Amino acid sequence: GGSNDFVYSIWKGPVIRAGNFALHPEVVREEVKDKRTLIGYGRFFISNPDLVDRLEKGLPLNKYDRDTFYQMSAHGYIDYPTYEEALKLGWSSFVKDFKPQALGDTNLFKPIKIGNNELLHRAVIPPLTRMRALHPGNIPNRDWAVEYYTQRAQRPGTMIITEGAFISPQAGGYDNAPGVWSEEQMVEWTKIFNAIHEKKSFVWVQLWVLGWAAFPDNLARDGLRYDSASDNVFMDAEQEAKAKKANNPQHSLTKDEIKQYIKEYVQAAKNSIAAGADGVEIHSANGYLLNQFLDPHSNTRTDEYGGSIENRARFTLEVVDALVEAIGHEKVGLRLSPYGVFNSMSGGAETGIVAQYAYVAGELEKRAKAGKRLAFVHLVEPR
Ligand SMILES: Cc1cc2nc3c(=O)[nH]c(=O)nc-3n(C[C@H](O)[C@H](O)[C@H](O)COP(=O)(O)O)c2cc1C
Repeated sequence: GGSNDFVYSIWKGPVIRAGNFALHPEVVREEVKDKRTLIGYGRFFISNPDLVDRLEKGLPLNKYDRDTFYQMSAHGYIDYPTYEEALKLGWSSFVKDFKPQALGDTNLFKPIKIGNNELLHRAVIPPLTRMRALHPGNIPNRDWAVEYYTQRAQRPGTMIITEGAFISPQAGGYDNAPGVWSEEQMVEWTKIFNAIHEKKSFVWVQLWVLGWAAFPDNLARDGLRYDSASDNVFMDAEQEAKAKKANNPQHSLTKDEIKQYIKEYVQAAKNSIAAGADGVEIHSANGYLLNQFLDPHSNTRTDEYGGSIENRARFTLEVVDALVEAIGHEKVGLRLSPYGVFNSMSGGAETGIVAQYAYVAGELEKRAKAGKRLAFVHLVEPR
């Protein structure tokens, strides 16, 4: 009882759908009929570095392991084999009861242009947190990350959206998540961007700000604030306990701090493109700071950044405008999850959510008509 099709009735640019598309090619085949729709594959791009070639010819794919997702290891990260490599290792099988289809005839493999990049296929690599960044310093993995991103840039002209990169330590909270603010991170990021560029593929950076999803103890350790939209609403009992235990209560953002966050967004974007990135994506989904401001359950502010649909979307659009005026509208994308209830979001329960995100896409399209259209709009499917 939910759909993201309304965005198509409002936003007239490229739309990147993501979620539960790997094991359902009969759905993708219907969804690619729309000429401006791209498909992202999450888990099976971790499980298969050559997933694109397996989607073109209808090859069987490999099983993904749930335990190797957020674990620090080379295992289940860069050890996944190609099709031929999976054949040379014998079998005693791959996936279970599954019927693959060849989408090489569909619209998935006809070229399209997003931003300054010329995609030869419409298979997108969504942002994926692997939790393998070096701590401390939030440095991307020097031993594995380069190889990891290089393996999935196998198909020429493959759009890659990197994992959530903290625009600032203040936007941090995860010790195993890579950053973008410091030069030490920018060296490794430059190496990765080059490694992807040499394979004739493209790389996009997801700008990440945890919000209330951050770990209060990790922030109190570095003398940072545990902040959100409102200070009277919390995630859960654990996040509530960790805040008072570590003597770091949930902080309500003021104007100055918001402007600071925006400045950090701009600096993060310019630093990203200085390292050789194709563009940046604003993560306003999955119950993080921007999404926290968007969602009425998390946003109870009475000031300029809350109280209404126009006010709750002011932050996201502020970041959008800032980045557009910074690096250009062709290097800026947006990530949204209307029906996502992750990190204590409303989702389908709130009857006004569709109106909120319709307002978002509306403002976006209005800016698009003005001559400044974003490269794409990333959507997370209901599940
Ligand atoms: C291990 C893992 C990490 C993820 N990390 C992020 C993330 O950092 N940022 C984001 O926007 N989405 C993230 N996602 C969500 C993906 O963008 C995508 O929606 C998800 O993989 C579901 O796609 P699928 O069911 O087709 O595999 C993550 C998903 C997984 C499984």
